[PDB]
Amino acid sequence: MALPSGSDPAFSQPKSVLDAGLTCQGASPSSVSKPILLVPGTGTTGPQSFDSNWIPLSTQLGYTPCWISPPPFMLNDTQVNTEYMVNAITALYAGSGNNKLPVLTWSQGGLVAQWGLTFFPSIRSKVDRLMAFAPDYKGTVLAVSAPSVWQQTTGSALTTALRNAGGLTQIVPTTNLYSATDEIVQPQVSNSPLDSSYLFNGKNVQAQAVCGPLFVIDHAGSLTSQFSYVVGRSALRSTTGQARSADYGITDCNPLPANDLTPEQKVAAAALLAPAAAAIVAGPKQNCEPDLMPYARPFAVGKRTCSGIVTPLE
Repeated sequence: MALPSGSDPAFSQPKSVLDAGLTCQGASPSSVSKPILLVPGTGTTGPQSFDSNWIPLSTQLGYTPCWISPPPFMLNDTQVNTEYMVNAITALYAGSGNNKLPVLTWSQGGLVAQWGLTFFPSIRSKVDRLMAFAPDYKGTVLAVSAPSVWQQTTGSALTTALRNAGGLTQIVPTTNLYSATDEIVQPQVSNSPLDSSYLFNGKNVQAQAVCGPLFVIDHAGSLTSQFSYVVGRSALRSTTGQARSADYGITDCNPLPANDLTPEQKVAAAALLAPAAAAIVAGPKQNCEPDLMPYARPFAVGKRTCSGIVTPLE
């Protein structure tokens, strides 16, 4: 149960700017059948995260894939990245005739989704389910860095605020698929609430818990693998809004890119991380964590951000 209530916080960005960050495949968000919102990882645009995987895969499952691309490559303040997602849900809910829609994410995208659900009450009734691949709700433990990299560092003011506002418990029916061998997000090894991808009451699927302790998929493989596809398909189709254990097993433990992808898509899916690392190298960097927006500050009093130590808010 998330703590924030009442009106949504204001957006810092103009609506036209937020709208500009949203695209659907062969459709307008104003008029779309069975949309799915895809939220990308750090260092990528929507197409860079999903062209080689969930865009074609969700299409083949009968959805219209839509995505956001917060600039620059999800490297700015995670709070701003979230504005794009919240606006997108508002748009896609209305544009599909006031019908709930699923949200599917990679990496930071899951944190963004959960942040949005925690602090923007209006979208809680508009998101049908969340399917998060390698999310980093507790950040990661792995001299200037990107704004959103600060925020995704374990111990950050942002992850502190998410936790203290109730965001480590699922808000909509949620499936989290992740890997103990994740080379970007740790800790992920315990198959328990210690894991960064874990949400209380969520369907938390550590790949090694199903496939065995020596099964290996990395941060990108968590999104792209055939195993990941089978879990994702289950979560999307399920009447409970969560993946079901009966829908997948040891025979689905294929670590290679999803079977239904074209050879070209498979190659691109395998190389998913490279453009992200390049964007991070070349992107904005600073020596402090971005300030929390007013709505989040009450939940991280005592933490230090760029402007200083967060104090109680009247």
